[PDB]
Amino acid sequence: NDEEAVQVKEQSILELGSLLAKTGQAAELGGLLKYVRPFLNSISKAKAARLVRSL
Repeated sequence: NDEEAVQVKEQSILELGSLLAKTGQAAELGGLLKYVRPFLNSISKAKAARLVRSL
């Protein structure tokens, strides 16, 4: 279903954000929170707020 695609997409956001945190990227990782702005509206505010606090 779509929930699994959102789950693997979120773990791909933690994965790509982890690799960008390992490579020492600042503008890309800082702009990723602005890039995932429309994606956070497709799910609840709990996982969105937890992702904003995590990143």
